[PDB]
Amino acid sequence: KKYRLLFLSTPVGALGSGIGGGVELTLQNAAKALMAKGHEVEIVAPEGSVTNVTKLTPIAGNSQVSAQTQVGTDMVVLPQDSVLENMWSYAREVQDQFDLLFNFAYDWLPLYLTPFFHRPIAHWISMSSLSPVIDAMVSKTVKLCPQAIAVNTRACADTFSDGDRLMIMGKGIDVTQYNFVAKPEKPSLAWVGRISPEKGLEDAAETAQATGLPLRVFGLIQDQAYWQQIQNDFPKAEIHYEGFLSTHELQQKLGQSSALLMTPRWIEAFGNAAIEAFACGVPVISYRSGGLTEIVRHGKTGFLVDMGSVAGLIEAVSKLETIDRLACRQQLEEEYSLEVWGDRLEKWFEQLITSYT
Amino acid sequence: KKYRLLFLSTPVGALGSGIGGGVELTLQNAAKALMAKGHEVEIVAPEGSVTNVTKLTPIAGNSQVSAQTQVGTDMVVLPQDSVLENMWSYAREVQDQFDLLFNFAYDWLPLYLTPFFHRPIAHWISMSSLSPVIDAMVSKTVKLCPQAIAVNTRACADTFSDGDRLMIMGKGIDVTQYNFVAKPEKPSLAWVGRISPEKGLEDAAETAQATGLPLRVFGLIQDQAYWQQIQNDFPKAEIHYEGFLSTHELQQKLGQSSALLMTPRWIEAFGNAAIEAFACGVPVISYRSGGLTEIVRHGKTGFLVDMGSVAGLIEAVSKLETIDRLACRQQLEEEYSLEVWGDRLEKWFEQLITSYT
Ligand SMILES: O=c1ccn([C@@H]2O[C@H](COP(=O)(O)OP(=O)(O)O)[C@@H](O)[C@H]2O)c(=O)[nH]1
Ligand SMILES: O=c1ccn([C@@H]2O[C@H](COP(=O)(O)OP(=O)(O)O)[C@@H](O)[C@H]2O)c(=O)[nH]1
Repeated sequence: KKYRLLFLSTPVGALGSGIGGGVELTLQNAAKALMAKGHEVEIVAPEGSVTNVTKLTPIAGNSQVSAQTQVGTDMVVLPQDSVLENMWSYAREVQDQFDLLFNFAYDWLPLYLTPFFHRPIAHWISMSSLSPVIDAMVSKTVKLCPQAIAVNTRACADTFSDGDRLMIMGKGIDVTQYNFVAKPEKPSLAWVGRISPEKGLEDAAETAQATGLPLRVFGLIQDQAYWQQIQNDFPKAEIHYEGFLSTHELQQKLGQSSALLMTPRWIEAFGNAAIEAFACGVPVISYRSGGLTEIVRHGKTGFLVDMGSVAGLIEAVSKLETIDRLACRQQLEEEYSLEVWGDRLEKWFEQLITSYT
Repeated sequence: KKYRLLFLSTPVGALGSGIGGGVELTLQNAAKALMAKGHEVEIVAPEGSVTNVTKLTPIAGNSQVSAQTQVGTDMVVLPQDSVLENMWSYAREVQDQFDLLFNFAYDWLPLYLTPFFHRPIAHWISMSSLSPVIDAMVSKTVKLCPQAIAVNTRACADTFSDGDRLMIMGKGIDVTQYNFVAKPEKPSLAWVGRISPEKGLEDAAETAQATGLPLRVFGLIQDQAYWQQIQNDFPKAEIHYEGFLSTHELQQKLGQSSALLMTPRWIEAFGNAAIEAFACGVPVISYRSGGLTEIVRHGKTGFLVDMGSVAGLIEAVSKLETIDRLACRQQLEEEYSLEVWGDRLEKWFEQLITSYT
């Protein structure tokens, strides 16, 4: 069973720019995983996208707003000549040249188009339920196409009204791109995500000030004032902005961290930064939020802290020495490998393709 | 050649409520025309719709905003669980039970869905180009499906960037519902449309005040203040609001008018109120706007006046006596009859169905 797959990307930004968030990496690694199994993968993505994984056809159009800026919304908004439209018009054109289409966009349109196609479409939902519109579409589409929508974790599937019908497909990273670090040069803390008020970067800064550890912040700045508000609310904290890096430059510096702090105020579906941290030997200290409670093994690969408890973060940092950095790396080698992930996806696609009609 | 046709309605409101404007009538009369030729017609329309023309399947969902409120827009907005979505999901379901789908909604989605269907879809565009989004979609769809999009008049087709590829299909009214009136009891003026600032009801009121003729206003009030602003800017004018009536109650009172005033500030694609006026023997006095210049035969069935010339309206009213009311009725009997219109549409659909693939 060797298949031809069409991977349809997020319309939020171009692959390799970070503006698309963690999906940019799960899309390319699913590509690597499935090709490792001998499948052809074509990536459809907005103009400016870059990748060395496989064939990428770029599509012109207007970029889409991030669903994280429209939380709880009851309306669907598409810009004129949207890349999302254009990618799915392209998909409609070439659909007969592929065995299955794999959608990564967290958007009303691909879900709506699903039954208008005459090819199996699988959906990767990358985030918890952020709106009644996306929640309602997930319900309608899985009822029409059972087993066609997947999520990272069960905690993610729980955020959806009909999560019980979602497939839990785990995650995978390309472990070859991450170097294990046993002893960082200088003890320090890391924070990896988009700099926005609902990421909780305020709690991490405060933990850094309290423990005297330097904070290195990895991510893209969306609110240039919110980045000054943090530095002006915690002026004794040594905070370094590393910008948005490539996976290679990111793992290089991440591995020099004593631990990664994750401070979600919402329900994090899955922590891509958490898995990458583990790959570098960096233990993970996170609030009990969504998939993270399933990632972090409390007292073995990090610590789970009650939501929004800055005091609890500070206490876990002071326990860091009790975590064997190698346990983190080994947990990531056993689960979250492309091999196992690529296998799950393969037997998933293989069932959809076989039963389509 | 006897066909099964699916008529998809406007999502702006329910048929028979007027909120949908003039399309509510052109849809039902196209139904009557094509059935008169021996074709089956099913109407898909939002919940609350009413009709005695044929089978109407109502569809639940959230109503859509009128494109007239979003002029020049560069975005497409769909409410959660929109009737428009739901009508076109229904259409996708039953499409194989029909020979052709006839869309009346002035909306991005039906145009976008056109090639995702496997049945010929014809489009009735009811208005001039009101946005770059609808203009761009009309271009893309007619290039994919030549001869599948139609408009009222050539003046309407000119508003579109690729109007040269649009079909000009005229219009038809059910003449049996309109009684000719040769001499109204009291001389008076009429105005038929939606009460909004771009309809120019201010110029008609002023014409009424100046000529001492009473103004009867037919339409739905959208801005309850704009209806007081007019009555408080022209307080010597005798203005009567007749509300929104049915075709029977409308023709009954319209026929008692010495003339219908039309004061478009935009480019009116076609004047449904104008044709109905003619049916009642009421001459039409209109600015030189869009299709109206083709409707009104200057000095034979009414008068064309330079855009926004209130003085020119006043002068034409004082010439009313020179118009033979019967010429108006006879122009409407010769053109704008269901028979001729139903014939054009039939030979139109018949060509699309035959050449589809
Ligand atoms: O300087 C950088 C370079 C890359 N990434 C990537 O940003 C993604 C974070 O995804 P996650 O699921 O952990 O949460 P998200 O921020 O997407 O909500 C990860 O793939 C990182 O590799 C980052 O955060 N900062
Ligand atoms: O009290 C009423 C009852 C019905 N109509 C109908 O409103 C439509 C006016 O359409 P037109 O194309 O002339 O311009 P529009 O107002 O739709 O832009 C016509 O079908 C009328 O029959 C009206 O205007 N007032």
